[PDB]
Amino acid sequence: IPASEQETLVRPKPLLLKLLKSVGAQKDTYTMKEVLFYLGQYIMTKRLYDEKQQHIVYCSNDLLGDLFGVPSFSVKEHRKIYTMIYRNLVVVN
Amino acid sequence: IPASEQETLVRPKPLLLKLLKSVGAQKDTYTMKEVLFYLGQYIMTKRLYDEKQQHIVYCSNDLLGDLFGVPSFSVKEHRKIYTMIYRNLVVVN
Ligand SMILES: C[C@@H](c1ccc(Cl)cc1)n1cnc(-c2ccccc2)c1-c1c(C(=O)Nc2cccnc2N2CCC(N3CCCOC3=O)CC2)[nH]c2cc(Cl)ccc12
Ligand SMILES: C[C@@H](c1ccc(Cl)cc1)n1cnc(-c2ccccc2)c1-c1c(C(=O)Nc2cccnc2N2CCC(N3CCCOC3=O)CC2)[nH]c2cc(Cl)ccc12
Repeated sequence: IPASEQETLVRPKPLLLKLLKSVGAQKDTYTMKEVLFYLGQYIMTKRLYDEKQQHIVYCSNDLLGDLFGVPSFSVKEHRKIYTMIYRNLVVVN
Repeated sequence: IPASEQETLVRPKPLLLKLLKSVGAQKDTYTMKEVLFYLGQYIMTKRLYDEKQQHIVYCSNDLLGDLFGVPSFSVKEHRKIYTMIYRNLVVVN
């Protein structure tokens, strides 16, 4: 399917869903951009980014660290982030 | 996104949508498989397939012929069919 005519939906696993809904999300399926929107909000509101180095997220004491399995990560490393998110998506076949 | 965790939706243009709804479809977005399900039904119910050569669809006197722009096509030629369907999908970006 041509990328222009195509809408792609993902279904977060229970823990990611609870996180997304904790910042105002209502539904069960999302585009990746929508998941990123809410994850961005979560990070901002819990002030997980380092004020001095605003590209590193420190999440070791937060549920995000559980979901992602790392104590911290760089927002500049997109593919790593997508990988971490994919681990929290329901296989729908 | 891993293909297993991914649901892809398309939005039929007005004429295809009217065709899909003419055979029981209710919604505005569909997976490709869902569009194919309803197109298959349309073809069966209007008996557009050739009883003697059941792989050729004759649609020149039908709205399907307008949508697809051909007087007939083979069901064995999948990529041609997908191409014809893509012309009837709303670009959603
Ligand atoms: C391109 C984007 C990103 C997308 C995809 C990927 Cl893979 C990576 C980055 N981005 C860039 N900086 C952050 C990001 C970075 C740090 C903390 C939070 C979000 C993000 C981000 C968003 C997001 O929706 N961003 C966004 C989208 C559109 C416009 N503007 C955006 N940003 C708002 C906060 C803004 N910001 C950052 C801290 C300093 O002040 C400030 O205004 C910096 C600009 N969502 C995320 C989810 C996670 Cl897990 C991690 C990072 C993000
Ligand atoms: C794999 C499939 C197809 C998919 C994708 C693509 Cl690209 C091409 C073929 N298929 C194969 N034969 C026809 C197809 C062929 C001719 C007429 C109508 C549908 C179709 C079909 C379906 C569909 O959903 N098929 C289907 C799906 C699942 C199980 N069984 C299925 N079929 C029911 C009618 C069945 N059949 C055909 C006539 C003789 O009696 C009979 O029982 C032959 C078996 N939808 C369509 C839409 C269009 Cl525009 C054109 C053809 C089809």
